[PDB]
Amino acid sequence: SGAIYVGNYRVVNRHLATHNDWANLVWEDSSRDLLVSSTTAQGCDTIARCDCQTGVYYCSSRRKHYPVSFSKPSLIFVEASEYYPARYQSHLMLAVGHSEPGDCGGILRCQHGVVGIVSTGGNGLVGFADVRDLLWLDEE
Ligand SMILES: COc1cc(Br)c(CC(=O)N2CCC[C@H](C(N)=O)C2)cc1OC
Ligand SMILES: [Zn+2]
Repeated sequence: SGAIYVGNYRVVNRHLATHNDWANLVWEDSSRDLLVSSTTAQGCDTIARCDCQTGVYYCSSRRKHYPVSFSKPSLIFVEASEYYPARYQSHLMLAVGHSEPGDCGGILRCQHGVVGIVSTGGNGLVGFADVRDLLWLDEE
């Protein structure tokens, strides 16, 4: 679990969105595994606006933040799951890293701010949903 809190927005994995998230929906995209809802209180996270390919992510199944090198946002095949069928997840970045169902939500960040959230994983893999192209998170 986990979310990004920027301005009056809450960014979560679409597959983990609550009823309150759907009832206060701003935007959602199943191909990216992202959903944004509105919040009453202002958040403290800042979004990175950069092309970093190195950063650090939080892994709840290890209670640890790990430094990682990650690929550029791309269209990557994701294995069937209890959440989406075999499909191309878009705007996804991969890294070698520990991951477990439970971990989606964790923030990946660089020196500039939040880069994205844990969305997929593998045997020694973890995938990240990029948010750096969502410029509207910084306003309104
Ligand atoms: C350790 O191997 C895995 C780690 C993880 Br985390 C996972 C879970 C995983 O990737 N997804 C499940 C939740 C929806 C997500 C999506 N964005 O489509 C895809 C599987 C794994 O293998 C089988
Ligand atoms: Zn950066």
